[PDB]
Amino acid sequence: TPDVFISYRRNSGSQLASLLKVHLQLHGFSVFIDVEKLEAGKFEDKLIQSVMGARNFVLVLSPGALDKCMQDHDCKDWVHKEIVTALSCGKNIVPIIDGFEWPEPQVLPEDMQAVLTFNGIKWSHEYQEATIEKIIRFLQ
Ligand SMILES: Nc1ncnc2c1ncn2[C@@H]1O[C@H](COP(=O)(O)OP(=O)(O)OC[C@H]2O[C@@H]([n+]3ccc4cc[nH]c(=O)c4c3)[C@H](O)[C@@H]2O)[C@@H](O)[C@H]1O
Repeated sequence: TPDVFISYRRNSGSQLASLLKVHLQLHGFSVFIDVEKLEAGKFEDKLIQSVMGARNFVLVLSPGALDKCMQDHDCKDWVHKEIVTALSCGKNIVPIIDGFEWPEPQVLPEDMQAVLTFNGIKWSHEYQEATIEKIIRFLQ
């Protein structure tokens, strides 16, 4: 099963999420990203199970990436669902910051405010190899 689950917004973080996947695979990690490894069935259950299976949870924080989580108290938003699963399961969460502004915790549903307390990594377009090496140091 995968070592790393990559959670991202399709409309803003797709390219970086894919780039992270390639690099982490090149360094010997098994990576889950939906477009490569989610297969048939009811996707809600399968995605949650895939988060539970991976030791590491890499969260691509592109600009505005938590906006649709705001006021999503029924937890229908998919990035919200994935984050809550990673937090609940005690995963090694590794936020990747690419143009993201840290929100105040109180604008987020209580079940995911803790994601802001994890040490994040800034994506550097000018120093990508060094960014990748730091991500690998954060992985368990
Ligand atoms: N029956 C359907 N079969 C196929 N596609 C469908 C279906 N119904 C809607 N869609 C279209 O699937 C796209 C994404 O949906 P969306 O809600 O926009 O996604 P987010 O970018 O908010 O959040 C992305 C993060 O959540 C996970 N994710 C979220 C949702 C899905 C749904 C299906 N399969 C996935 O693989 C998947 C992955 C992923 O692991 C990321 O980390 C849009 O084109 C939807 O029309």
